[PDB]
Amino acid sequence: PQVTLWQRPLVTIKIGGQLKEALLDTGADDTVLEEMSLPGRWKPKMIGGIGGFIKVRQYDQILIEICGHKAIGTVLVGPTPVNIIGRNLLTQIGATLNF
Amino acid sequence: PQVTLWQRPLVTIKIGGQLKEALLDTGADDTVLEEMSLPGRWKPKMIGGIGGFIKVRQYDQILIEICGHKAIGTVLVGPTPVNIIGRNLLTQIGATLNF
Ligand SMILES: O=C1N(Cc2ccc3ccccc3c2)[C@H](Cc2ccccc2)[C@H](O)[C@@H](O)[C@@H](Cc2ccccc2)N1Cc1ccc2ccccc2c1
Repeated sequence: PQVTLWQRPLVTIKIGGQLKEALLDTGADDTVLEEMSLPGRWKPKMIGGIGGFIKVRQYDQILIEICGHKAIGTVLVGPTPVNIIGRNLLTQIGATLNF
Repeated sequence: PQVTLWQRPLVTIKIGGQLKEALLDTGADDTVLEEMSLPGRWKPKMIGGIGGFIKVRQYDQILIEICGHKAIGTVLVGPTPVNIIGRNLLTQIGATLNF
């Protein structure tokens, strides 16, 4: 679809058997999810945003379905205020920005 | 232009007679520029990101030219690490997300 940006561009995802909604985010290099149970191992990472740094767990090869589109990739889980889909997964579902 | 997202979607903006590059950010509701001196009167506001919150000054009715398309709106200025064009202006320049 085409998303105009008068609304937050939110979409439904499934990950880990759970249903979430997440923001489509061109400024975010990677995907960050609020606190979740993910099957696997993880690495600690910190990322920085507007107000500072947060510590997240990196999990790799996680399957997500963003609308009816599957992508596999890295997901960071942490204390974000909002679930964010970033450019690592956006490229996989073929998203573009047009003006 | 159609921007694919294998690299950061950065564009050249002209604001207050200065030239700057800024990230096109669909996740961000508003536009936040790094400290820059920009003429007029303003209010303080606090915005929250990942990591937490920064105090910004906000100026309304600022002219921006974003990739050589004009718009006028609110610009927040404050200690952001990257200049962000958010939805408030993305909407005026007609941007859409497509997948
Ligand atoms: O903090 C934000 N980040 C950090 C971010 C997020 C995920 C990441 C994943 C991997 C690596 C880095 C990441 C960084 C990005 C902007 C940004 C990018 C790079 C450096 C600094 C900032 C994001 O693109 C932007 O939409 C929002 C996401 C968000 C939305 C809502 C609530 C929390 C976080 N803001 C706050 C942001 C940005 C601008 C705003 C303007 C007005 C009002 C609120 C604003 C909030």
